[PDB]
Amino acid sequence: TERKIFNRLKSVLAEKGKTNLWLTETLDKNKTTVSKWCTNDVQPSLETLFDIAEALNVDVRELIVSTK
Amino acid sequence: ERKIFNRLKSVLAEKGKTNLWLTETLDKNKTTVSKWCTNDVQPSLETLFDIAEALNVDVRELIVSTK
Repeated sequence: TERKIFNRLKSVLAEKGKTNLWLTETLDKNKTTVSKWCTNDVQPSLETLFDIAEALNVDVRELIVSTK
Repeated sequence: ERKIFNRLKSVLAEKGKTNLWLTETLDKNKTTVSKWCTNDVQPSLETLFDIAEALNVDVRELIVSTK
């Protein structure tokens, strides 16, 4: 696969009015870890995605790009 | 205390495919695929995308919905 884009965290954070700093603090994470999620450089684990979804109050499915 | 994160077993059943089919299609080990199906170990998000492509399903369907 040539796919580079797997998550849409950056978009969901924008929809919800939350910053990378907010997510970083809320989840007790390191700043670079969160940054690389948002740029699709490093993907969160599926368990982490559920934690993100809970923090943001969105269906976890919305954090992933559709392949329909 | 969530234990169930994926719907792989359910989607395989929907699509009429077996674990063995997935192991051969993706070149993975049986026990690895089994552990995904039983929600004992989760695949990476990238591997989830590979599984979705193999199954011709929206990757989102592989994950338990939280709303």
